[PDB]
Amino acid sequence: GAMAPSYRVKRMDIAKNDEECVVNAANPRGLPGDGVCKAVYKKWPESFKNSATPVGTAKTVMCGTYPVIHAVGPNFSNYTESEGDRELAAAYREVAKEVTRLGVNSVAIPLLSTGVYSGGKDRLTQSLNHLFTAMDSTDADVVIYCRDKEWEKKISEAIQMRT
Ligand SMILES: [Cl-]
Ligand SMILES: [Cl-]
Ligand SMILES: [Cl-]
Repeated sequence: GAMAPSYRVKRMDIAKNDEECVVNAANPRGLPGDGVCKAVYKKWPESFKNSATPVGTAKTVMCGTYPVIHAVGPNFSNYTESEGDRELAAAYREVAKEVTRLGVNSVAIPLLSTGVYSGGKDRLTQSLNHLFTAMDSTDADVVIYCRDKEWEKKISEAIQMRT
């Protein structure tokens, strides 16, 4: 575990993270996809061997010795708000299990279902709170990666609120 487990946020490409493992915002079919998923595919293409997994689950594939945790959030274009919320919560609980099993002291994580899977809605608070519910009982240093300057401020404020 980390000596004093923390949350941090950085506004940069998760493919250039400084953590002991990465969470991919994956699609269920293990396809190269777009956004975070395409950057992850470019950086760790070996990690996409048998990475396909259902919505609401996470599957880890090693790139050399570096673990890539493929976490499949719901596409809110297809799910009801209620079912989508349940699957989004589940994907993050499966991430917490994998981070614990791997014995890492740190993990880089994007906000699941906040991009092309958002169904056109702002889900920063919804996705971040599900992230907190899952990861609060783990002792890894969590580093959240985002690309928008306003999101970086909003994520930083939500972290500091609990401190
Ligand atoms: Cl960058
Ligand atoms: Cl997304
Ligand atoms: Cl963002």
